Amino acid sequence: KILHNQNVNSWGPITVTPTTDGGETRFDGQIIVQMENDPVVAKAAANLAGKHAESSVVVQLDSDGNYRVVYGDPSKLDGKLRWQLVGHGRDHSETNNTRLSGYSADELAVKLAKFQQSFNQAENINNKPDHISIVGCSLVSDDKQKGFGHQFINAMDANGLRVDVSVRSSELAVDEAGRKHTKDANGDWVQKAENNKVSLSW
Ligand SMILES: *[C@@H](C(=O)N(CC(C)C)NC(=O)[C@H](CC(C)C)NC(=O)[C@H](CC(C)C)NC(=O)OCc1ccccc1)[C@H](O)C(=O)OCC
Ligand SMILES: O=P(O)(O)O[C@H]1[C@H](OP(=O)(O)O)[C@@H](OP(=O)(O)O)[C@H](OP(=O)(O)O)[C@@H](OP(=O)(O)O)[C@H]1OP(=O)(O)O
Ligand code: NA
Repeated sequence: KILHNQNVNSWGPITVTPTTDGGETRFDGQIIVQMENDPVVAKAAANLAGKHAESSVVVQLDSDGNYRVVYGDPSKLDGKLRWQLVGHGRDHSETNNTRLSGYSADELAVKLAKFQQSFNQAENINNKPDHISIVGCSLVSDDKQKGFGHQFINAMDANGLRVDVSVRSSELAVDEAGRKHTKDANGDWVQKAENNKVSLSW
């Protein structure tokens, strides 16, 4: 897995195939934030957007805090917003992975804050995300008590963004319908494994 998070102008574009089985979503709008230029991450970002295409915006964000919209209409973003951050979790520790798309929890927070400022300045949309869903492999401890997710929710706060964060402690996988799958003890992929996920709130 070659890490590529620099220069968003050089990233591959994406193609979304909307689905009909999407269903309801407690979010009026969402932004799928593609954190690295990796073929898998790109498709998972596209698939997630496809689950609620009409209200999903896909953005590509690099290490300079620069971005570009690669799908959807950011003018329509309004009401309760979600951000699904898509990338590879890497660098294992006693509290599981320590970096998403090559960024530590604190660095990710900074890029996201830089992003928020730019986005609001460009699209004139000062709506902060209501929830953040981290779509990368095991970025919180098994016990859900420590890890990347916990450093992140705190760094985000320190950076002007108070938000709830959902994160998984295990392996993660997005299917063609935009649905998440986690890996359990036996090593088989499953869905709705609540033991493999935690939701951090204020
Ligand atoms: C795991 C990681 O960070 N990560 C990124 C996702 C965006 C969450 N995982 C994947 O890359 C995963 C394979 C890894 C080896 C775990 N692949 C997918 O999620 C992939 C995305 C497609 C849209 C391209 N889907 C996939 O193969 O589907 C599996 C599936 C299909 C159908 C039903 C159920 C499951 C990180 O790299 C890590 O820590 O693991 C390395 C060993
Ligand atoms: O309505 P569902 O089919 O069960 O979809 C849910 C729902 O996502 P949608 O907004 O697309 O419905 C959850 O969103 P929340 O309202 O709970 O925030 C999401 O949880 P995250 O936001 O934490 O991702 C969860 O994903 P997960 O599998 O991680 O629980 C996902 O279920 P699917 O994975 O089946 O889409
Ligand atoms: Na739903």
